[PDB]
Amino acid sequence: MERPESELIRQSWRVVSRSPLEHGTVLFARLFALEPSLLPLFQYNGRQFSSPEDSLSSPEFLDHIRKVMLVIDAAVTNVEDLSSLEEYLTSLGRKHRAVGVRLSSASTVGESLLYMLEKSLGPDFTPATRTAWSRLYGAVVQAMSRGWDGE
Ligand code: HEM
Repeated sequence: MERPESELIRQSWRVVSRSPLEHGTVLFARLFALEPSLLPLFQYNGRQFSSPEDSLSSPEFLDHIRKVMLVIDAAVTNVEDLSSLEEYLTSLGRKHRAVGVRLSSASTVGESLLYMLEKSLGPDFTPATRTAWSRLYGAVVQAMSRGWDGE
């Protein structure tokens, strides 16, 4: 990533990273509002969530959110050279395959991330901040898709 984009990403992540579950909760609430057909993909204790709010009562799901936020934090930490996370991210792509999940829904998850950032940052969500994040998310997804497919 470019050296100005890198700083915008670090500075913007700071407030989010202080309360990662509260913020991931926004991300996932937004996700299920946009695309409730993703809700059945998250199954714990042999059961489907009926409503999006049901997910937010599941300690397994909230623990899932914490994992997501930890991986985003890792991409932020390595933003100036994401090749250091390449092999992890390819492994993450394989995992999405292993559980029977394809990644054509990646753009919606991305929009959900950007939504959470916009709401957290308010006026500090500049256009430059948005494009930095979209570029980081894209690079993450492209590494994940390598692992999902051959390689
Ligand atoms: C592309 C659309 C996506 C869908 C539909 C999706 C869905 C899922 C599902 C269903 C699981 C399994 C949950 C479980 O049984 O506990 C999972 C795991 C995971 N997802 Fe995603 N996901 C997507 C993209 C992403 C992206 C872009 C990230 C980036 C941080 C991410 C991070 C994770 C992590 C960290 C796990 C847990 C990995 C592990 O336990 O080893 N996902 N995802």
